[PDB]
Amino acid sequence: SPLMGGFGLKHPPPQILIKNTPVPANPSTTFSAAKFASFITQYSTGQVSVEIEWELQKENSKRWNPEIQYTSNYNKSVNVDFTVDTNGVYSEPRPIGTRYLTRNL
Amino acid sequence: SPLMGGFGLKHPPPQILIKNTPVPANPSTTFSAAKFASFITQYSTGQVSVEIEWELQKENSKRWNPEIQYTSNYNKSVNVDFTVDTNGVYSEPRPIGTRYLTRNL
Repeated sequence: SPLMGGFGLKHPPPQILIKNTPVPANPSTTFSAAKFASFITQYSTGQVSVEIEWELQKENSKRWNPEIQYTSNYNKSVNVDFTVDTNGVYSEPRPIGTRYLTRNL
Repeated sequence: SPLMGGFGLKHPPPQILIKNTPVPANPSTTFSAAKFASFITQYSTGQVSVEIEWELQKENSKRWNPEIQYTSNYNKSVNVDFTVDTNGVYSEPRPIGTRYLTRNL
């Protein structure tokens, strides 16, 4: 298991490597065997999509009393948590773990 | 709708009426046209089972931030809520409603 948490994979999802192809600028009309150092300055943009399918493991508990669950504070506040501000900046207020339900040993 | 809350039914679940059959005590060996007033004092006990099937209506919300949910207090206490005491007496600490999720108008 990875010590920062997560899924240890011998074959992880692969690296996806991307690069702008070099478009050279105006070459000299005489030949030079040196490599090109002058390129057209360019960048690229676009959209990227990732679609992961997850397999769930459902609770099968016979516990009587209710369990501790992650809830939002339903009191008045200036900013709603996990939303944007007045300046349009998204923020995350706290780290949300994943151990809220209970199982016996 | 019933004003104490619930399901208005023109044909509700029917009344289930139960009664111990009168077993008379020792009658006189001469006939008397009066009704019996002396019975063997008896009671009955047993088990009763009710099995209601409910139809659920699942949430289909596109809400981003988390919703208010009924949780148990996960702090230290003398008695766990909705359990028995040291004397074995079950209690309910508070009324639990049913409106915790949200839908738009």
